[PDB]
Amino acid sequence: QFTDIDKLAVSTIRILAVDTVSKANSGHPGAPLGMAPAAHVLWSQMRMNPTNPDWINRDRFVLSNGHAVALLYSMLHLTGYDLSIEDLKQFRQLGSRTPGHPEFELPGVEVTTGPLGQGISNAVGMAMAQANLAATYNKPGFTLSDNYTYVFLGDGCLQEGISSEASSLAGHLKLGNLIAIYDDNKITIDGATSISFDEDVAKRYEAYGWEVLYVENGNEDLAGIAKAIAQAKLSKDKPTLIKMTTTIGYGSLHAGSHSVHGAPLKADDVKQLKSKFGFNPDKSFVVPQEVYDHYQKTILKPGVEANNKWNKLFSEYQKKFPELGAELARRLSGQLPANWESKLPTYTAKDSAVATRKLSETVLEDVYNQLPELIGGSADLTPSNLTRWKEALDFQPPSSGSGNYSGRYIRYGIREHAMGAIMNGISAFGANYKPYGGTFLNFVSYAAGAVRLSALSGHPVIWVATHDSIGVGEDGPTHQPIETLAHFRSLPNIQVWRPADGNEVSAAYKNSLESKHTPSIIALSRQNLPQLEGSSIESASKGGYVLQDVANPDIILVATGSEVSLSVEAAKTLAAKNIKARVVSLPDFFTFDKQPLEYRLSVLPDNVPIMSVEVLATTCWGKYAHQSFGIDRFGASGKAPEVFKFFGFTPEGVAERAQKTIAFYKGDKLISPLKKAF
Amino acid sequence: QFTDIDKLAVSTIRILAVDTVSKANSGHPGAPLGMAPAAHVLWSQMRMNPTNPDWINRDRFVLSNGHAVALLYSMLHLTGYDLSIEDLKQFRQLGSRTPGHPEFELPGVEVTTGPLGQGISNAVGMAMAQANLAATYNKPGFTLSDNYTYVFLGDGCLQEGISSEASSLAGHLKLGNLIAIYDDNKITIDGATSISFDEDVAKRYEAYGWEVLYVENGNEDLAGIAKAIAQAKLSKDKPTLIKMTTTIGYGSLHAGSHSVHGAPLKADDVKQLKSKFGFNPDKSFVVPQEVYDHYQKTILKPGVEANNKWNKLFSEYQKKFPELGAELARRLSGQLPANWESKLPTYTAKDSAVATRKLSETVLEDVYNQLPELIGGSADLTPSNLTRWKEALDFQPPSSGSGNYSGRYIRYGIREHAMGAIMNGISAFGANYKPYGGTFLNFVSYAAGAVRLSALSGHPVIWVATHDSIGVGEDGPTHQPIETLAHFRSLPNIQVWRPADGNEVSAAYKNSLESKHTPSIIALSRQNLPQLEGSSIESASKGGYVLQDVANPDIILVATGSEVSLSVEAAKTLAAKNIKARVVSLPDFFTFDKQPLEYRLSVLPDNVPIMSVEVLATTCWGKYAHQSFGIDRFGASGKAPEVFKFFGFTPEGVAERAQKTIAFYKGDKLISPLKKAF
Ligand SMILES: Cc1ccc(C[n+]2csc(CCOP(=O)(O)OP(=O)([O-])O)c2C)c(N)n1
Ligand SMILES: Cc1ccc(C[n+]2csc(CCOP(=O)(O)OP(=O)([O-])O)c2C)c(N)n1
Ligand SMILES: [Ca+2]
Ligand SMILES: [Ca+2]
Repeated sequence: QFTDIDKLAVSTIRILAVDTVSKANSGHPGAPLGMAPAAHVLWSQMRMNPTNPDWINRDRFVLSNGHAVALLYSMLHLTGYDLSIEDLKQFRQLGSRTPGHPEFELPGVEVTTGPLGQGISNAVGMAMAQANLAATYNKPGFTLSDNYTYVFLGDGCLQEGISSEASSLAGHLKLGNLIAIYDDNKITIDGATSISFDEDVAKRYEAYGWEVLYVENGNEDLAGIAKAIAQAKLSKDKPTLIKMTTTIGYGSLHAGSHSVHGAPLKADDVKQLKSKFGFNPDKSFVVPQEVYDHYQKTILKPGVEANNKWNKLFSEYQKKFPELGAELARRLSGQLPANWESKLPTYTAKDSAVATRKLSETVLEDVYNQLPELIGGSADLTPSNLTRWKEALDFQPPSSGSGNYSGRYIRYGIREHAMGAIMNGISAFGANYKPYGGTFLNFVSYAAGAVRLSALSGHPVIWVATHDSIGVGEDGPTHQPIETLAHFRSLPNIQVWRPADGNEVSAAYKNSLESKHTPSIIALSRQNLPQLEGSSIESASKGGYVLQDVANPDIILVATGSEVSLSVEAAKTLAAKNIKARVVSLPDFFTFDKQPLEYRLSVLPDNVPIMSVEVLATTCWGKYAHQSFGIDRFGASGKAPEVFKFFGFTPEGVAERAQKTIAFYKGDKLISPLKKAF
Repeated sequence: QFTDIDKLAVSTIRILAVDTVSKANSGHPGAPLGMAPAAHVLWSQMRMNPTNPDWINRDRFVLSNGHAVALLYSMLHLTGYDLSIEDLKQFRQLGSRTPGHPEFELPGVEVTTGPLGQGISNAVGMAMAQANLAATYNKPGFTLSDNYTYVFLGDGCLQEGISSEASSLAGHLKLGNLIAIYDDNKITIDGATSISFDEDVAKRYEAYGWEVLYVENGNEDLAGIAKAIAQAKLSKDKPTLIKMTTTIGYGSLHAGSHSVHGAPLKADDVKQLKSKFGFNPDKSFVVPQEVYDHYQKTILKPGVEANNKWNKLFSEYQKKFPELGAELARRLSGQLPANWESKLPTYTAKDSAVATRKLSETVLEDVYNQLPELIGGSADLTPSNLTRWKEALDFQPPSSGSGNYSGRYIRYGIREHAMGAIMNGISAFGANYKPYGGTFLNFVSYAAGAVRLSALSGHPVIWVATHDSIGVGEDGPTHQPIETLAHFRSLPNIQVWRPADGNEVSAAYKNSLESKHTPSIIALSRQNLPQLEGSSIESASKGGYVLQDVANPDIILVATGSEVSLSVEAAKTLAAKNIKARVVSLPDFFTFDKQPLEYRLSVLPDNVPIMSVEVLATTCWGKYAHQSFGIDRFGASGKAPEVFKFFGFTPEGVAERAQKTIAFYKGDKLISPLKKAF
């Protein structure tokens, strides 16, 4: 039952955001001015502790339409999160805590958004993650998980394919606790939606299996908005979209125009806004005491009280079910089981050749029993990626009869970009969820919006990217990565492992799974690769190490993945013509660059020509070698030995090229490429 | 009305496509078998000439589920295209005309497909270019343009978000002549569709404004399928989707399973299939002469007659409408207007500072009327990207009141991947279509599935990517490109132009528009750059040039875009304390790499340290530079000059690093990075 204070709360949210943008002299005022009533009605009714933004059973809210940040920054300040008027008075400025689009790093901001389509897709991970937790640990008497995931979205997020991929899957899985509120404002940047987007959203979403409710006066009807949220909460086995119509820039002297989407309202427009809302035209960043006190009784103090009850029931649970309690307690502290690493496989050069892909499968076989928080899947490639262990149970709705929500194998369908973002949402949930998803390395490029954000936020998701080159063969150039790794190695904060054998696969799994702030790509072979004499988890964990040494070498050859063996063989050949060649295995650029310089310079020393061997683009290699043998053109369709042969990657093709490199440089002094001037 | 020969032709396609997979012992047999009837029936009513596969008014066929290619090669053979049983007998083998997934470059293959969701979105572009040709050239009595676009597709294509962006825009544009038949086989790789895809496709499609017809028996109802395509051709204002149900692998002992998705059938199963259809189990690649006779009659001879009447008519047309007939003949021979290049703007250093973004807009305004084949557009950032000339009309249904199909400016919505595949479809249509699309440089990444195929197939599409660096400012890290250029510079066959001033934006445009086979990305500044002294179109068209030279440079500074003015200022600092810098402006890696080595070595010689200056990733720069100053971490939200200073990119901060580069190398002899050893 909304009184005049609820109407005072809504004008302070709108004008605070107006103020924020106008001081910054930059930012988007329009959606904050129209979404403010929905923010007030929703937040007031979400169960959350502002003093503990990390309580696992907190309701989660994602602002998918990240450009509306000043609405999230006002709410965060007013409902009592650590963020202040001074923070806000520095919206969009160098160094401040208030950047131009929300970032995971701030408290009460759940994932970073700004790229459209990302927030709504992350929220689907969050709801899958709650569905899984609740299923795993809730016991009759102890309902430790039952929260909701509220999403805010625009027309933009409904146009991007990722949210149609995500929504299709959310609908399949029956994710009842996911509630999206669509700001139907009939405007985006170029103008009116009818110029390019006139589909029937509601019918589109009901087709997916979502329930759709409507609110027609979202600009003033707090009860309407209120009853929709409440009806949505009864939708136990359908996600809900609430389509709430609003006017962009409500109150503004140019509301409904598209000029109010991303520029500060002008001075005189803001003053009439203050007068009309009963605020003073010449005062800014003003919060009535009545608003703090309101949210203090409405949210902060029940939230703390709710958080506090949770703690006591969790402790009776650790008494009642000591080992499940022990498990959840660990995940919540964010440590992995002690000494889990002992279940990782090791091999010698005595055991068989095996594609790095079937070795990948053996890690998953050996570790899932040890790490309950490891939840995996595939974007329809399960038998190609070898990404599901034998005793698994699929994550499905219980009605399906194929699996249930305790299951740990997500079937993603042909939805890469969606799986990238759903993986980020499962990881941003907490309780130590280790998400992975497989596909073919060539199609991880589809997911690139989502993967740049696993890197910007630091979400340790794992991509199991199999079929990593022309050794795919006959599927041809549409399915053969050329530029893929080079790309992702130019992206700050992401591990790109390309293992050469069994020990190096175990080191890629170990470092990826132990990571707390870097995502990983494990690039894996379709084809059989031999076990190497002298690979080791320990050594490959440094990301780059001398695999085969000689005294006073003529050349250093550096290879990644399937080219390490080819380089060892070319190394025998160079030896018989009396050339000493050192073979270096660089499984991950990132991890090796995290090494201390004096390590790096023992692996890639001065005064020795250094040549790289890798069947993908040579563009990222100048930082480790002097001359590079790689492929800077698309591949080809044929038997895989023949495509390798057709491009030169043969032991005598590498040896020839090492010889031409020794010859080119005899007499010159050579500096290591690692060394920089400044 | 179909007869016995129509059923013999359908068995001949079934078994010929099976013998092609089994021969390769690699491939996908299932969708060939189940889809053979719709192929027979659809192709028999297409108007096409096997003899002339480039006839502008041919009905166009796209197979979007590209893995089903054994079938597209069976029909191209059978209907008289240049492909023999021999070519069929080296399917998937190194260097044959039969790749494991179709490539644009083959006669009768329209676009490269195989990546899911790419076919359908390209077919939307091809229907947009048809509608634009028809409204621009069709006259009373002269219907030079009226073809249909047909697309085969499957479950995989429907789950990729790019076909949902594409279908939405298509429904908005009311593209009546685009007819999609979907293989509703209830199987994908992982198993049944219900394990993760059980949305109501039909209701979803009606939501976009598409008409949906249903063929309950695709397996044998020739009459029904024909009815459906006939009905489909009546609706001029709805694109049509035919949900046709089939059994994957019809006629196989394991028909209806995911086993027959991508494995050659078992020999014993191939034998029974052949007996089952009246063929000899012991013979291969058998084609009844009645089948050959049948298609020569129903498809090739009609086809050749249609092409001949079309020609007669186009000759009358150029008598009746000279200009228009000369223009369409020019566009049809692929030539640009003569001397179009002279309408491009030149500037001197006495001209004013302008962002290269505004300067792009003035090229577009100065050449759109010279080039009627130029069709522009943005993905909802028209006022940011500055992509629209003034007098433009938008490409809309006539029914809209906002344009008609003679419009040349498209409002793509917030659909970037789909803009990508659609500009590839427009280019692939012919008539010298020159599509260009605007977005933010950081979000071209959203469209990587399509940008890769632009380069593999060689469709010379232009992306106008404004807002290239931390000069974007206050929106910060989510919107500032870090790795984007080093990604597309590692892609074979794409210009990535990053012009520093007007004369370089003109050169970028000239080189991109003359291109017949290589796409282009032009990265542009949000912020004001000045007009350099030393640029010119001629120099800038070589891709790397010496902007200012000195006799005997102590250092060469290689820079691109907003950093070339910075480097010319750093060079003024250095001069003052008598270091001689040569400043090299490198606007495109591709075009420069294409120069004669003699030219490149006169730009980047031996025996001088070369330091590169660019505010994005340094990884790619090892090929031209000894030391590189750039950003290998994400950005910051702040006013742009402040963010540049934070990162060190000031005149004196560049000068300073040049000084440490000189001092690091003094007394080493240096070899230009361009010199390769093999
Ligand atoms: C992936 C992507 C592309 C381009 C943009 C730029 N952009 C920001 S909002 C928007 C569309 C505005 O529509 P909206 O969600 O309906 O916003 P509103 O507040 O209603 O005006 C665009 C294109 C981006 N942030 N993310
Ligand atoms: C972007 C993308 C990712 C992954 C694949 C690999 N792939 C090809 S078909 C298929 C999905 C099952 O496809 P379908 O269209 O239902 O075909 P059918 O022949 O009906 O089984 C998979 C995952 C692809 N070609 N492109
Ligand atoms: Ca909007
Ligand atoms: Ca299928």
